Amino acid sequence: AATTVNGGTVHFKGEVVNAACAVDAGSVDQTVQLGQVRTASLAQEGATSSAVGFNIQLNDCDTNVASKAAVAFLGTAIDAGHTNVLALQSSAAGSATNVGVQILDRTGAALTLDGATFSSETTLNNGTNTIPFQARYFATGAATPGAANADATFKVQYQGGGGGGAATTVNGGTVHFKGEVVNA
Repeated sequence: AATTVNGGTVHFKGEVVNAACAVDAGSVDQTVQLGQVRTASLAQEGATSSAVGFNIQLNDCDTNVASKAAVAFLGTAIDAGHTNVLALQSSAAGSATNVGVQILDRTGAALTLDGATFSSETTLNNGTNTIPFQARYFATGAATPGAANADATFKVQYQGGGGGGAATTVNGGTVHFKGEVVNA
């Protein structure tokens, strides 16, 4: 049993209420727990954690509106030279330093934190779909232990409604990257 929706066709139309799929509660506001990471793996620019695959569960997809979906991500950039990488959160004086989060499409290519840098077009289907992603902590130098939390949002660029492109970039949900770094 679908077991979804409050009771009515979406009786709230403030904004761009066009999302082909309604995004599961278990995916809109997801806490991606990357766990503790060793500072060993975070010691030069380009060093990375073990990484983790997270996905976006899109319920009651319609293919008339959009036979496809992309996502984009947005957060505080760790630095100017790293507009691809999140700045953690909380204690900017007690979390880890020289490390941030990244988000990669399913191919493994690092997405940019502009909220409009779309990613790997998952051809959808009627019913239920999931776009997988990867995430991992990226060091920009000699990283340190402490805490490693961040909170992006993600967006959903639907597309594939006719003509040849036809795209709609709605919001998508919160991505609470949680985890920490330990001094090995």
